Amino acid sequence: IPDGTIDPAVWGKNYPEEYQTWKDTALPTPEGKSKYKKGNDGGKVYDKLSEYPFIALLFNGWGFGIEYNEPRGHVYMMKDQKEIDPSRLKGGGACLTCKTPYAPQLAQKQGVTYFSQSYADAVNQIPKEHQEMGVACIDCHNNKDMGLKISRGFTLVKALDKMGVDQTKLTNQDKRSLVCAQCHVTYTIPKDANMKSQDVFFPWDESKWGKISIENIIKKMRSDKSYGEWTQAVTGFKMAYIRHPEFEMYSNQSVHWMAGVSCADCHMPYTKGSKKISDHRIMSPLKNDFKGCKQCHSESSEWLKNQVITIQDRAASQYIRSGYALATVAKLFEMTHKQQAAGKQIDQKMYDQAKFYYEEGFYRNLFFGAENSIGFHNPTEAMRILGDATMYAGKADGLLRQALTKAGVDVPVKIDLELSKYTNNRGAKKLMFKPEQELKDPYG
Amino acid sequence: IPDGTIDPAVWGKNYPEEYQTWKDTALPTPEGKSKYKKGNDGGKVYDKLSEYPFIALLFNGWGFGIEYNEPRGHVYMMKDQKEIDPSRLKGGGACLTCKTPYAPQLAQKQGVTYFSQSYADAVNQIPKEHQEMGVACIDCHNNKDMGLKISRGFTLVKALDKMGVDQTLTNQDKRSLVCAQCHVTYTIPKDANMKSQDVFFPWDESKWGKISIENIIKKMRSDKSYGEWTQAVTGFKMAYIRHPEFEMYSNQSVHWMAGVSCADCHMPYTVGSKKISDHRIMSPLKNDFGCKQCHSESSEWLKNQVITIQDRAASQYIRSGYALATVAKLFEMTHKQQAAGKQIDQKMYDQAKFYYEEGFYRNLFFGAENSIGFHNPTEAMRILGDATMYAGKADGLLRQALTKAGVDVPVKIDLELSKYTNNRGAKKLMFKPEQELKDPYGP
Ligand code: HEC
Ligand code: HEC
Ligand code: HEC
Ligand code: HEC
Ligand code: HEC
Ligand code: HEC
Ligand code: HEC
Ligand code: HEC
Ligand code: HEC
Ligand code: HEC
Repeated sequence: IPDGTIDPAVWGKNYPEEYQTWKDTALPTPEGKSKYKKGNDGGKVYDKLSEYPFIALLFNGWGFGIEYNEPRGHVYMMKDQKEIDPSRLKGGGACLTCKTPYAPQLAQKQGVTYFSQSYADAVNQIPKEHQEMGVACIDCHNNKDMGLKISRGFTLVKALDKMGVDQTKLTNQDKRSLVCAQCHVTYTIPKDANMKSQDVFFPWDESKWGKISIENIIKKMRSDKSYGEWTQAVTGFKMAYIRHPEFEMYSNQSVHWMAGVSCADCHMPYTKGSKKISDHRIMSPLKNDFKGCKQCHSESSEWLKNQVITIQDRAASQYIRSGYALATVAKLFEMTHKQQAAGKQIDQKMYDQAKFYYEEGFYRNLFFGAENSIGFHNPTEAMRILGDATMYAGKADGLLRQALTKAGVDVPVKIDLELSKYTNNRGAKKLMFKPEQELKDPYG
Repeated sequence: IPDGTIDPAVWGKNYPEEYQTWKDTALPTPEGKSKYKKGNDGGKVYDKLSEYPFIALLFNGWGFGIEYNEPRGHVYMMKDQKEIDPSRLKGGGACLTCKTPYAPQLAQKQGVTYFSQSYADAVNQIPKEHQEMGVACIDCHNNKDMGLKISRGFTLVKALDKMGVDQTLTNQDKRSLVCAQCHVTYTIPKDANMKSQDVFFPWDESKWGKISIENIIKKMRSDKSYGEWTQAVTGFKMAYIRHPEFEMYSNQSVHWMAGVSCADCHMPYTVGSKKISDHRIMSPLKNDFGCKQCHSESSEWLKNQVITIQDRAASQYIRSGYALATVAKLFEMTHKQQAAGKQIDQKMYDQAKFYYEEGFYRNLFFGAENSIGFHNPTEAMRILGDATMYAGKADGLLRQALTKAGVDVPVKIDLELSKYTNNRGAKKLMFKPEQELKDPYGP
C-alpha cells in the first residue's frame, strides 16, 4: 500500500495467494501438454531458429538471427534478457521498457538517454539488488485500492491516445487486457543517424480500438526512415520490424474479443464464497488443464485441446510454407545483387515492385510468427495475413525470376536455401541447430 | 402413409406444419439480410459469373461458363434445372440424381442408360405431371415411422461404404446425412464418346470426419474417365468439384467437432414434449438465426461474426481466383507462342501445369461451397492459402519459361474478362455489374 513501494513483498503481505502464484512463474512448465509453445517445459530452452529454420535465414544480420527463444514465466524476464546473446541487446536502454518496474521513472529521469544508452549502462541505473526484478504488482495494480492500473504511460497510454481512445471510458474488462497490452504488443524503436535508439512507441497510428490491422501497422512502419532498425544480411535491405503483437492480433475483431473475453479470462483463471483469487502463474492454458476455458465451456480438456491444435496446425502450415517462400525470395534478391556486380543489368521497375511485395509479405509472415498463439487468438485473421504473405511472396518471386531471366541469368527451379549455414555457428555462443526442435509442416 | 406414395401431399396430410414450411421454400427470401448468398431474394436471380468475374474465364468451354446461379429454395430444384442453359444439361440423365424423388427407381430400372441418356430422355422417364417435382418427404423419411432414411443409396451409401462407415450411425449423424444425399461433390465418369457413365462421391481413401481436398484431388487425378470438360482458355481436359458442403463442414470443423448437424442450423425447431421442425430451409442470416438454441448472443452479434469470417475468406478466394485466371491466360499465351514456333521448356511447363491444377481444384472447392468459409473457417482459409501458393508457383514458372523463349511477358496480364462474362449461351447472358462481390479488403 505505501507510496514509493516497488518491493513485491510489501504488496503481497496481505495477498499471499496472488503473491505465491505470481512467484510461481519461476516453476518449470509441464512437458508434453502444448504442441507449439514449450518454453521452459521441464526447464528446456526452445530455439525458434531451430523450430522454424527459415527465420534463421530471414533474420540474419542482427540479433534475431542469432538467438531467439520461446518465452518463459514472468519472473525470468530480466534474467533472460541478461543472458541473451549480446546482439539482441544492441537495442540498448530502450530494451528495459517492458521488463523492469523501473522503466517509467528511468525513462522520465533520463529522457532520450534512457533509450540511447547502452543496455549495460541502462541496467546500472537500477539498484544492484533489483536488476533482475521482473514485472511486479505495481506494474498492473495501483497501490491505493489494488485494481488494475496502466503503469506504462509513456508507451501504452500514448498509443491509446493516438487511437482516440478515451481513458475515462475504459472498463475493468478492458483493463483485464490492457495491463498485458503494456508489453504484448508490437513496437518500433526509431533510430538516429548513428543507428542509436530514440524512443519506444506502438505503431497504432491511424488505427481504432478493436481494429489494429497489419495493413495499418505496415503503413506506419514504411512512413519514416528512422524506423529502419536493421540490415537483412542476405538481401542487404534496411528493414523495420514487428514483435509479439498479441494485443493487436487478438483485439482485431476476433471471436473471443467480440465476445468480450479478456486476456485474463484465459491466462489468469480464478478460484471463487464471495472472495475471488486469480491465478497469477500466467502460462499457456494448455498447461493448466484449460481451467480458464472451463469457466465458459463445459467441455473436457481433451475436447478443448483438440480445438486449439486443429486450428494451430492449419495456421502453422501456412506460416511454414510462406516462410520458406519468403526465404527463397531473399535468396533471389541475393542472386540479383550478385548478378548486378557481374555486370548484368536488371529491370529497375520489376526490381522495385518485387522489393515492395517482398516487404509486404515479409512483414505479414513476421506478424504471424512473432505472435505467440499460432493463430488461436484470431484464427481467420491470422490465416488472412498468411494468405496475403503467400500472395506477396509469389508476386516478388515471379517478378525476380522474369527480370533475372530477361537479363540472361539462369534461375534454377529450386533455389538452394543452405539453411545449415544460417542455423549453425550462431554468434558468440556458437549456437547450433537442434533438429529435434524443428516444428515441421503438419500437412507436408 | 401408403406404400408407393411419392406425392408429398399424401405424406403431409397428417403432418401439416412440416408440409407447410416445406412448401414455403417457394417463397422468395428477404432482401438485404445476407451478403453472399442472395438467391431468389425478392425474386432475383444472382449470376455467380457476375459476382466472381474470374470464374467466367476459368469455367469456359462448358456449361459452368455460361450459366451458374446462386441456389434457391428446394421446391425450384427441378424447375431451375429445366430452365438452365442446355450447356449445363450436357451431363445427361445423371443430372436427375439429386433432383427427382424418381431418381432411385429410374436408376434401378435403366442401368447405365440412366446416366448415359440425354437429359430430355431422362425427364421423359418421369410422368409429365411430376416432372417439376423437387425433393419430397420420401427423399428423407420412411413412411412407416417418419424416421430419417437415406433415399440415395446408389450414391451416398456407396460413398459411405468406401469410407468404411458402418451404417448400424446415430440420428444426429443422419441429421446431416439426409443433406449429404445431395450437398456433396460428385464425379460423373465419361466414356470415349463423352457419355455419362455414373455418379459417385470421390471419398476414396477418406475417413468419416476427414474428407480432405487432397484426397479428393488424388481420386480425381487417378483416372482419365474423370475428365468431364475441356477448359477453353488453356485447352486442358479437367475434372470438377461441386458444392462440397458435407466435405467442407465435416472435416474437423469447429461445429462438427462440437457435434452440430446440418439440421441444427438449417431446420430450426419449436410444442409440449414434441418438436416441430422448420422445413423452409434457407440461409440462417435470413430467419433471424436456430443458432439461438446454443448461443446467447444477439442475432446482430451472430450476423457480424458470420460476415466477418466470410469477408476474410472471400478476400482470399477473390485474390486467388484472379491469380488462377492469370495463370490460365499465361498458358494461352504459351500455346500461341508454341504455335508460332517458339520453344518452351517442357519441364517448367509440366511443373507449372501440375501446380495450376492443384491451385485450380482448391479454389474451385471453396468457390463451389455455399457458406463462404463459415462451415469450416480455418480449413476453408488453409485450402485458399494453398491455392494462392500453387497459383504463384505456376505463374512464375510460366513467366520464366516464356521469357527464356524470348517472349516479352507484361507485368500485368490482361484477362479480357468482358468477353467471358457477356453474350453467354442461348440466353445471351450479360455481365450484371451491380452483382459483383468485390474483394472486401481491396482498395
Ligand atoms: C530491446 C530491443 C529488447 C530486447 C533485447 C528484448 N526485448 Fe522483449 N519481450 C516482450 C514480451 C511480451 C515478451 C514475451 C513474448 C515473446 O517472447 O515473444 C518478450 C520476450 C523477450 C525475451 C525472451 C524471449 C526471447 O528469447 O526472445 C527476450 C530475450 C527479450 N524479450 C529481449 C515485450 C517487449 C517490449 C514491450 C513493448 C519491448 C519494448 C521489448 N520486449 C524489447 C526488447
Ligand atoms: C447458426 C447459423 C449459428 C451461428 C451463426 C453460430 N452458431 Fe455455433 N457453436 C456451438 C459450439 C459448441 C461452438 C464452439 C465454441 C463453444 O464451445 O462455445 C460454436 C461456435 C460458434 C462460433 C465461433 C466459432 C467459429 O469458428 O465460427 C460462431 C461465430 C458461431 N458458433 C455462430 C454450438 C452451436 C449449436 C448447438 C447445437 C448450434 C445450433 C450453433 N452453434 C449454431 C450457430
Ligand atoms: C499484470 C501483469 C499483473 C501483475 C504484475 C500482478 N497482477 Fe494481480 N491481477 C492482475 C489482474 C488482471 C487481475 C484481475 C483483476 C480483476 O479485476 O479481474 C489481478 C488480480 C489481483 C487481485 C484481486 C484478487 C484476485 O482476483 O486475485 C489481487 C489482490 C492481486 N492481483 C494482487 C497482486 C499482487 C500482490 C501482485 C504482485 C505480487 C500482483 N497482483 C501482480 C494482473 C496483475
Ligand atoms: C511487461 C512488463 C509484461 C506484462 C505487463 C505482461 N507480460 Fe507476459 N511476458 C513478458 C515477457 C518479457 C515475457 C517473456 C519472459 C521470459 O523470460 O521469456 C512474457 C511471457 C509471457 C507468457 C509465456 C510463457 C510462459 O508463461 O510459460 C505468457 C502466457 C504471458 N506472458 C502472458 C501474459 C498476460 C496474459 C499478461 C497480462 C495479463 C502479461 N503476460 C503481462 C512481458 C509482460
Ligand atoms: C482464450 C480465449 C485466450 C485469450 C483471451 C488470449 N489467449 Fe493467449 N493463448 C491462448 C491459447 C490457447 C494459447 C496457446 C497456448 C499453447 O500452448 O499453444 C495462447 C498463447 C499465448 C502466449 C504464448 C504462451 C506460451 O506458453 O508461450 C502468450 C504470451 C499469450 N497467449 C498472451 C496473451 C495476451 C497478451 C492476450 C490478450 C491480449 C491473450 N493471450 C489472449 C488463449 C487465449
Ligand atoms: C468466457 C470468458 C470464455 C473463455 C474464458 C474462453 N471462451 Fe471460448 N468462446 C467464448 C465465446 C462467447 C465464444 C463464441 C461462441 C459462443 O459459444 O458463444 C467462444 C468461442 C470458442 C471457440 C470457437 C471460436 C474460434 O476460436 O474460432 C473455441 C474453439 C473455443 N471458444 C475454445 C476455447 C478455449 C480452448 C478456451 C481457453 C483456452 C476458451 N475458449 C476460452 C467464451 C469463452
Ligand atoms: C437433393 C435431393 C437435396 C437434398 C436431400 C437436400 N438439398 Fe438442399 N438443395 C438442393 C438443391 C438442388 C438446391 C438448389 C435448389 C434450386 O432450385 O436452386 C438446394 C438448396 C438449398 C439451400 C439454399 C436455400 C435458399 O433459400 O437459397 C439450402 C440452405 C439447402 N439446400 C440446405 C439443405 C439442407 C440443410 C439439407 C438437409 C436437411 C438439404 N439441403 C437437403 C438439393 C438437396
Ligand atoms: C447431388 C450429388 C447433385 C448432383 C449429381 C447434381 N447436382 Fe445440381 N445441385 C445440387 C445441390 C446440392 C445444389 C445446390 C447447391 C448449389 O451450389 O447450387 C444444386 C444446384 C443446382 C442448380 C441451381 C444452381 C445453379 O448452378 O444454377 C442447377 C441448375 C443444377 N444444380 C443443375 C445440375 C446439373 C445440370 C447436374 C448434372 C451435371 C447436376 N445439377 C448434378 C446437387 C447435385
Ligand atoms: C451452423 C452452425 C451451420 C451448420 C451446422 C451448417 N451450416 Fe450451412 N450455413 C450456415 C451459415 C451461417 C451459412 C451462411 C448463409 C449466408 O447467407 O451467408 C450457411 C450456408 C449454407 C448454404 C447456402 C445458403 C444460401 O442461401 O444459398 C447451404 C446450401 C448450406 N449452408 C448447407 C449446409 C449443409 C448441407 C450443412 C451440413 C452438411 C450445413 N449447411 C451445416 C450455417 C450452418
Ligand atoms: C430432407 C431433405 C427432408 C425432407 C425433404 C423433408 N424432411 Fe421432414 N425432417 C427432416 C429432418 C432432418 C427432420 C428432423 C428429424 C429429427 O429426428 O430431428 C425432419 C422432421 C420431420 C418430422 C418430425 C417432427 C419435426 O421435428 O418437425 C416430420 C413429421 C416431418 N419431418 C415431416 C415431413 C414432411 C411431411 C415432409 C414433406 C412435405 C418432409 N418432412 C420433408 C428432413 C426432411
